[PDB]
Amino acid sequence: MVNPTVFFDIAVDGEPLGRVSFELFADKVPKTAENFRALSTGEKGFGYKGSCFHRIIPGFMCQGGDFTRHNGTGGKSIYGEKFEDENFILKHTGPGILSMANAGPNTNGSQFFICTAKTEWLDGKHVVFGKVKEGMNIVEAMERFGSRNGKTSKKITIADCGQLE
Repeated sequence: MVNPTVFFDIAVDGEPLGRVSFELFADKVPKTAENFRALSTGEKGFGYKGSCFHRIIPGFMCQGGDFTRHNGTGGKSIYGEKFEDENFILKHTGPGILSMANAGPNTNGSQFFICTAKTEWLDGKHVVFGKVKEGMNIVEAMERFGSRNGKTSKKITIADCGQLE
């Protein structure tokens, strides 16, 4: 079979780091993947090519993007507040793993966190539905510009994103 893939042009203060995609196992997590996909693809109806990153922990994991009604013109998980617990067929077995961190329990939303290291401490604490497709070098660069707490000096944002296949 074949799963959908989407890229995410990671920028740093205006300077694009390069290319960073993730292989979303829509086959195992279509309900969760369809979300990040429908958005990145734009089929969602509007999406949001930009987002913002201000929580990168070099040693545990990073952050994705959130938007609803904190700054304005927010959105959602292309299905209301969020969905329900789907499954964990893909347990964090190493770095470059994608998941959801919108809240945890029945809250896949779209607040993933680039797993920069097998997060076993979580143990089925979320829902995994992706994995660094290509350009891992980019994920390694960000870890260098991250603080051991969350915040960071540089501003990481998404310039462009869409389906690859």
